[PDB]
Amino acid sequence: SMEMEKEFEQIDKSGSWAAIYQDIRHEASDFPCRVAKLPKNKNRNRYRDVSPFDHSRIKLHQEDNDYINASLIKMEEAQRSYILTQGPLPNTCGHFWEMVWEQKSRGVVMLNRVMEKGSLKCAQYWPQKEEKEMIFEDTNLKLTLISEDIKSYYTVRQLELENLTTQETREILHFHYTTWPDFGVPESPASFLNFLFKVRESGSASPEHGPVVVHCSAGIGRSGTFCLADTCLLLMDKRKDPSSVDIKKVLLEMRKFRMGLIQTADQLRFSYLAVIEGAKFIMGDSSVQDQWKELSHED
Ligand SMILES: O=C(O)C(=O)Nc1sc2c(c1C(=O)O)CCNC2
Ligand SMILES: [Cl-]
Ligand SMILES: [Cl-]
Ligand SMILES: [Cl-]
Ligand SMILES: [Cl-]
Ligand SMILES: [Cl-]
Repeated sequence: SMEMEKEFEQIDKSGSWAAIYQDIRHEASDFPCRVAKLPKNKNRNRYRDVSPFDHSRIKLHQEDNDYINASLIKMEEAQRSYILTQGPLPNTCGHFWEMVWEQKSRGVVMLNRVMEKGSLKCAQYWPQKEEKEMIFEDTNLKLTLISEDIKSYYTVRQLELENLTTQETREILHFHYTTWPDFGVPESPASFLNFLFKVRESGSASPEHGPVVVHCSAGIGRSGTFCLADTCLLLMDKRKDPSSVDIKKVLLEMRKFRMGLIQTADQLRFSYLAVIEGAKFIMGDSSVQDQWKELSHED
């Protein structure tokens, strides 16, 4: 087994996932969020305790107010960036697509549903019907649903985003994980990795494009889990060396760029499981990807 597998077993056998996770919260970076906290930005933040750091926040190219609750997670060694953002609010959906446009993102990963636990965790920021496109008047963008591929626990949407100022259009892919509970974990490593490899294979995360946008309700819990596993698998892939990947150290590196990434100890535990199971594909057993697809019951 791998070094992370033995560590996983030691932490399980001694029941210290809560302790290990609190250790991560204690060591995590603390940087100012002065812009997030400005009075004029109060209604641009979904949660008062979830803010982007000033040093890594995404600036909208607006002259009025450039603030969006969104962070550039720039993983230097992995050579991959992400934008993590909260679920857009009814007044920031225009800001959200403005950011996608200005950052040249081609992929949006959504890990939440619009309604969770009786609560509206995310605005309805993309059109649900081909014939009912959305126009964002404040930012001059048009958004059309082109097609969608609905599977049992996730949906992939092809969207067309148009800058109405210039009439340039871009295809944006929407990867929507629909069965991941807020503050919870996916039903299995298999269905998580099946989704993650769908995102990887789409070409959304190609460096020819801007960073993939990843969001949940707050942009930290499920978003941090997805991003930690993706980066750890990428690092393992570049090195073909599972042993060189220190998962906790990678999470602490990500938390330099946005607070609160991974919100429960069970999500941390799930991260390990996803990485340990994904390593089988990375290290040359490609049949495992077909096993994941079968186990995830996406039909
Ligand atoms: O959606 C996620 O995965 C996530 O991080 N959610 C978060 S993080 C977070 C909250 C929520 C929420 O959804 O209520 C509420 C206030 N504290 C922090
Ligand atoms: Cl202000
Ligand atoms: Cl939804
Ligand atoms: Cl509900
Ligand atoms: Cl909302
Ligand atoms: Cl935290």
